[PDB]
Amino acid sequence: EKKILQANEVLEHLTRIALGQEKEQVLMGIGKGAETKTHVEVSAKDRIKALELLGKA
Amino acid sequence: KKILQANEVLEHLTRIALGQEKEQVLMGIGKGAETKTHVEVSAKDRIKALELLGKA
Amino acid sequence: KKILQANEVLEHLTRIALGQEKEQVLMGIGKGAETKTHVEVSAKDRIKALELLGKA
Amino acid sequence: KKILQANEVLEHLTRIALGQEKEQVLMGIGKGAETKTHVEVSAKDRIKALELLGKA
Amino acid sequence: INEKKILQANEVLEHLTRIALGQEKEQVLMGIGKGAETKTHVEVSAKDRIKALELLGKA
Amino acid sequence: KKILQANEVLEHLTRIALGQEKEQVLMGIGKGAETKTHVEVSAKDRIKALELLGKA
Amino acid sequence: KILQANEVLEHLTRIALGQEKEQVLMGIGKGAETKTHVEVSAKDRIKALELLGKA
Amino acid sequence: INEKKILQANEVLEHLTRIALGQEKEQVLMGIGKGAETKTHVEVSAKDRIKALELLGKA
Amino acid sequence: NEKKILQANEVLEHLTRIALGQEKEQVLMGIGKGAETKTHVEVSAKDRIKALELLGKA
Amino acid sequence: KKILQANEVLEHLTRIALGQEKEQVLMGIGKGAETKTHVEVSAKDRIKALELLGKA
Repeated sequence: EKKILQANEVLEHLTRIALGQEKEQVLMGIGKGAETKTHVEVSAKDRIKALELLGKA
Repeated sequence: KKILQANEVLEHLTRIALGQEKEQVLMGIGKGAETKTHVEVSAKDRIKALELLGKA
Repeated sequence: KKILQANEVLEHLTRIALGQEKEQVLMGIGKGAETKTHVEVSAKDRIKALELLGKA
Repeated sequence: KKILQANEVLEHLTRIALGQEKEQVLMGIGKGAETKTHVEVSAKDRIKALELLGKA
Repeated sequence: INEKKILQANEVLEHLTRIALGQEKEQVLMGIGKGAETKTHVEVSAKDRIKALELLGKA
Repeated sequence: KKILQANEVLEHLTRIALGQEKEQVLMGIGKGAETKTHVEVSAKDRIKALELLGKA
Repeated sequence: KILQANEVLEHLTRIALGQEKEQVLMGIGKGAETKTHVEVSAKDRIKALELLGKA
Repeated sequence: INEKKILQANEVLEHLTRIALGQEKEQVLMGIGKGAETKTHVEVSAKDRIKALELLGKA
Repeated sequence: NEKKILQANEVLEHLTRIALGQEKEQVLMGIGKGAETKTHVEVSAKDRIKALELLGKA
Repeated sequence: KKILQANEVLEHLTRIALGQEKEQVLMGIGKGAETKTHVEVSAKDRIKALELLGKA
């Protein structure tokens, strides 16, 4: 569906990030230079940006 | 030729923000050799898309 | 569908500032292999939280 | 000598934003050796294009 | 209702002071060999201490 | 001698934007050894040239 | 408990004068590292000079 | 090589122009194998050319 | 420790030393197989230019 | 205990802009060993010097 997020919906997604509920996909080494995809928790720097945006709203 | 309109810009930003998009990056396959693969758009990029959608 | 209220933003920033949070990172385990682990949030990120708390 | 006009700039940013453009990068093929290859334009760059498109 | 902790203005300054006075550490990954790492704590860096000092100067 | 004037600036940015230019980069040839080679101008740099062309 | 303006300037001065150190990781071979102290960098000392000049 | 020369306005723009037109190079370190490096010259990068162009447009 | 505060004039004298190429900074230098030693190197151009920028504004 | 005069700032900036200055860097000589060497000041730094001279 063609969807445009409205203001409250932006804040709901930002809230999930801030609360530590989201992950992101990165490459992880598995030996000798080979890598696999994996998910990690979203980093503090990103959570803080989400909080900073929430606090401005 | 296509110029994306203001609403079209917000729709693409939304796809990104909602985690529906990928980007192509290089992944190690061993001994320095790499291959092209797709990964999810990173949180930092999603947060940028959210930030712009909040300014809409 | 939660939206963090003003107080709740500051409470979260406080947890970070006070050194109570961690972040998940990749740590080398030899010859290119890595494992996920948690490390304390960095001083740079804590100081940003402190700066935000000082403005509030 | 050509100068890209207003509408032309937006046409080019649109191709980028839509995921239709590539860039040439260096990819490993083993033991330090690299080859030139094309990859999709990254999400960060698409986001910049979408931002510029949204502000015109 | 349980009122969770929000750091107060004086307390932000007290934490920044600890940092600026060189009394704080952060956890980093340190190399131990062959691509392997271990966790250790290091003194907060001069760059971070200067950011703290700057914020203290303005407060 | 030559000072580029405003239109000449826009002509050069136009070449960059249209993907007609290259830059010289160091490419790996094995075991740390490198060679000077040329690759297309990157999307980030093309987008900067587009941004500048749109502001004119 | 809280550094006041003058103590801030004293601390920035120490840094600007090249009297301060910071802890960093130094290689000791084969990927291993040890913690050591190094003089605070020129970039940092210049930031401190900049803040001192605006005092 | 006069050590006390000061560039005039038009000489600044002449120098930026040489950069923009791809006439200049910079000295960088290039790998020659097993960690050994040599000094070499490369063309000025597109990023630096674009900054020179931007400056010329701001004149 | 022996406390001191730099005055406006001392700020400029120390920037001038940097800008004139008279100062050094400590860095780590490789000595082989990943091992490093401390060494002193001249202050970099980028840092001398920032000093010159500040001196120019004063 | 010199303080650079305004003209002396510009003279120094001019040396850099004209390609006459060098900076000291570390250069690999093999197996991880490095040596101090001098290289020309980079284009990015020459361009900054140019920008500052242009504002004078």
